[PDB]
Amino acid sequence: IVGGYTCGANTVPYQVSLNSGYHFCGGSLINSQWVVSAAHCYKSGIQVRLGEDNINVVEGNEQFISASKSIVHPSYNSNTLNNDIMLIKLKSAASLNSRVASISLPTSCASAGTQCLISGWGNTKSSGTSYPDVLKCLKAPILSDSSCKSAYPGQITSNMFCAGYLEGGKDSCQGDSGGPVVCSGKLQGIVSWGSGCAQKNKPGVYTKVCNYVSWIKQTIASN
Ligand SMILES: [Ca+2]
Repeated sequence: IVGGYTCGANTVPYQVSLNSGYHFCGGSLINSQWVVSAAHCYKSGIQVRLGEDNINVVEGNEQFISASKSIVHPSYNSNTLNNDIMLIKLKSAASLNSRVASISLPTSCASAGTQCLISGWGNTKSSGTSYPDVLKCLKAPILSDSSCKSAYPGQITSNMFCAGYLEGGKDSCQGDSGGPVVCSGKLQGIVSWGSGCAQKNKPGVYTKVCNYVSWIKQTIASN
């Protein structure tokens, strides 16, 4: 997260870290046994880490749970990042408490202008590299369709939305991929892609979660 703030310990209790020897992506806990992330974050041998603030220090509220299976959306296109969504099932159920909690799926898509909360452990610089140890947060609005499509001509599908600031300086970045975009207390987006980070006229592009609720509910009810 570029140009954001320190969230504060366990004030984002649905945020997970995906670890394969090292943190590589975020995710969102949607119930005791399931995590939503980005399909582009797929790899085998994922450990999910819940209740994290400093990802480099055990502070005592963490739960480290292996993934039993991963289900990439059947229409995910890694060239276009269309349908950049994946479900990860935990080998055992998380203990839900004040520091580890699930986020609701949306019943409705969110409106342009809505301020959303985006979080993660990704890069904090738009030029150069500096990764944080503690969870960073950003408030950003959902941009209109027309300004999204103008920023990324011929690249935005109906399964994508833009959020952030056209002036630049504030954005998600790599290492944030897979993490949550929460608007009015519902998971509305997944950190997916963008051209650089926090660049002028190049806002973040997010997977539009409200398009996938049936698929999520179907898949979880059968796996
Ligand atoms: Ca920790």
